Amino acid sequence: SIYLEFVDESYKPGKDEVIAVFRVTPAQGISIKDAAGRIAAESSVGTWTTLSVKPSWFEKLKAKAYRFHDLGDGSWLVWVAYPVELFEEGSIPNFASSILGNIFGMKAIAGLRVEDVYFPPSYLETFPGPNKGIQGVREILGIKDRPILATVPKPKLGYTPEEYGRVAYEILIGGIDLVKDDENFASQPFCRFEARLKEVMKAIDRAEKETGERKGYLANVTAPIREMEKRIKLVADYGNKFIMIDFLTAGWAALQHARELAEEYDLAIHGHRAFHAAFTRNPKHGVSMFLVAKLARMAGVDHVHVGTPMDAKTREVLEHTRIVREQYYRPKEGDLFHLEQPWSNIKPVFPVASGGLHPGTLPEVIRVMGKDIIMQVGGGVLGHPDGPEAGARAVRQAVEAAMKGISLDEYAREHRELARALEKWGYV
Amino acid sequence: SIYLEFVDESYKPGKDEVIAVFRVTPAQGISIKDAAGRIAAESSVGTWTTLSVKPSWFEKLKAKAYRFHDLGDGSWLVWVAYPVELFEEGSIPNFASSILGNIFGMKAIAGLRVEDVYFPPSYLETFPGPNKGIQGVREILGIKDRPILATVPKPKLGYTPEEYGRVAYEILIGGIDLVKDDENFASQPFCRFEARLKEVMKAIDRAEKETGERKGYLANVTAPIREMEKRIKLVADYGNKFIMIDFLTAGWAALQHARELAEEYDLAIHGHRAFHAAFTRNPKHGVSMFLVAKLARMAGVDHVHVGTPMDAKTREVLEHTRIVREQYYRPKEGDLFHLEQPWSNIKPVFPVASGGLHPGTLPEVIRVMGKDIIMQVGGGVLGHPDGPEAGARAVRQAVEAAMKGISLDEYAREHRELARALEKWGYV
Ligand SMILES: [Ca+2]
Ligand SMILES: [Ca+2]
Repeated sequence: SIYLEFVDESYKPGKDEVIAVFRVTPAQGISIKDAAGRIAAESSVGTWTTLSVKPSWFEKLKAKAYRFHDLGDGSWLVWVAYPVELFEEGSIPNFASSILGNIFGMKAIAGLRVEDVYFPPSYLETFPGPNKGIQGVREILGIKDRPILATVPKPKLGYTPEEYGRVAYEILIGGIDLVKDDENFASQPFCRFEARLKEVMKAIDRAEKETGERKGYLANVTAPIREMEKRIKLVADYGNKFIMIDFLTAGWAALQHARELAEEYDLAIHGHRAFHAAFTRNPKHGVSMFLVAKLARMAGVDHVHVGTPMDAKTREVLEHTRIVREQYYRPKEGDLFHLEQPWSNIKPVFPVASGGLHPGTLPEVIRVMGKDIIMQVGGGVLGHPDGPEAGARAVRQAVEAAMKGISLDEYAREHRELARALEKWGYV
Repeated sequence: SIYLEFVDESYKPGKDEVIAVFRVTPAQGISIKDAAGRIAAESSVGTWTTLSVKPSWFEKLKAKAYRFHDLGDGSWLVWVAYPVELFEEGSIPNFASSILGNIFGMKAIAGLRVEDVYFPPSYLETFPGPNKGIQGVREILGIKDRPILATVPKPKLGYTPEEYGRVAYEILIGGIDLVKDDENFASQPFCRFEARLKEVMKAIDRAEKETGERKGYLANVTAPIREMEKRIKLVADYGNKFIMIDFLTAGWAALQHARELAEEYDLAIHGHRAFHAAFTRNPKHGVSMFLVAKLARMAGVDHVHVGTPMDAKTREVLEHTRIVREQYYRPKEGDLFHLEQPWSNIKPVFPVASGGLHPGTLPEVIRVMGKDIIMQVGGGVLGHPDGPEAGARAVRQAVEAAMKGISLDEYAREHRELARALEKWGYV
């Protein structure tokens, strides 16, 4: 009832307020209006009973639930408007402590999903966004139009530095553009970061000299802050242009710090989203992957995985790619789960596609997700009957057929490596 | 079927392997053994089809599901043993990328909850643990035996530095030991960190000089890394002994970095767990708060909130307090959801109790949770009919009755401030 003060369905936020859309399942006995005012109060200025010193900014900073949509299943969409003065400039941690913070554990709530957040220009521009973006990564690699290709070794762990370096050579030499560490590679004793990086950067130099094509390494710098700082400088000192960071397990502050060092050292960042599915799977509680991707783009990844691609989940993968690549995102008519979002001064991000992609499947992914993607094509490459070099060539020929508008069956007659890819795995 | 290679119910891990216990709900059509081998493979060395360079460490690094317990509801407990060479020394991010990483989003899994992880001594000792612990915080405050008391201002936001400083004075002057920022206080423009800290540290100096009692400020340094570093030094330069960090919204690497600066500057750390309920609420998917508390103690908080306290949730709050305070945690007989854990070389943590605590309720919380706690007693203090000074005195008298073994009704006859606390709120 003190919480009615935070609800106002006659309010109209301007374009200059932060807007959150929540999917709210009130606990038993709690009305949606009650739950919504508690969410608005807890994620902004709290409450007071008696005032022993005036807070001159309380009514100014207060958030308002101004709009309700009954989903007919026990949950509601609630829009909450937030004054921008609630948030510290350029700080993802402070944003998350408000809108992604205690509200998830309140007793009045049986489920709370944060679906999307609209950031106004004055707040959005306090964040750097990607250092390089799609166009800067294409320029690093010299790849004008086609999708870029990446491969993680198999197995993901178990190689000494010497062994890992020979594995990378075969991958790059046949046409893959980026060799990628897996998410749990860091600097374990069996393969320390520096000794591993030397062996891969020697493999890159050979492959560039023989192919004529630039190559890069998505080196995993996930680490406590001081160790990450050293590893980012070692990557830079070896002439590599990319770092990878597990931004949910190292954390948002680590990602924003890596983004500052990327500025200093002229690097691109691959953001790995490991841990996201602990809280992005349940449609009734947690954070949508859509919003995690939007925050990753603000914080400054240049690449981010959007999940796997007609049905509801494919529709949402398509919304993920739109929110990370577009300069002006607009929800389709009647879609209440996302908000309109201009991205003035924030470069687009490369969506990463992955999930058992073989040469046969690549044209359809490119037609559906567009050419501005990174495809991770591990199984298709390392599992080719003629070895990984031929495997990377098959993927490149498959991509070539898609760029040239040629049927795969037709292309796979003057192209040996691809021919056996279609033989072995077909159109999966 | 390649995944049978990671299951072995005849295996007996030594005391020197990391052990995880997962609650696994296989997807439709997937057997538990299949799901369990996929979890073990994905959280360790992955798989391979053909080998183009030998991984000399694959079979050595491989994790094994060695034990199954059917919960009779569609989910199983699965124990997985992990060689310690999988993990980078002292790195919570690398640990999380393995055991808290991609396994949550695998298609074979309909739910995956990480219930607990046993850390062997050789791995556990690569982490610093608390800088101060219970005993070091008691020595900072000069509080030998009783619970320590903390208060967050109301409202949690809206005060200028000048206004916030007068609010803190009244809190400390009447007997509260620690004034605490709320989780979303950082350095917003209406109340910047430095100007706020000056006003509170002047309030502390007055209160210590008038009461004779040491006081402290849990200053929220949650921020991008460079801003946090400056704020931790400003806290230290002003002679304050505490920092607070939202360790899930700033992230694990930020917490471990704050722990190194606390070493340098001789500070204690209050860890705020905002965001945890996005993934610790669902018993079928996510991470138990028990394990989050264990990782917080390893990473080095000195205080951590354990959630609110006979039934199942109270039992678990009691297990939370045991895992953060004990030197040798042992599950009760037949409890399969937790593992035995020695804490050699890791100081105990102060559990924090909170949740509408009034003077009437305090003795029961102290009898149930023990004297080695921090109680957050905001409403009881700021809402006292005679003002917050009297409110802090009522809480202290209530604590005094509990230490002295005196009934509250009896104590509240020669103690005015408390008398009205029992009048107003009673025994809630
Ligand atoms: Ca990825
Ligand atoms: Ca707390």
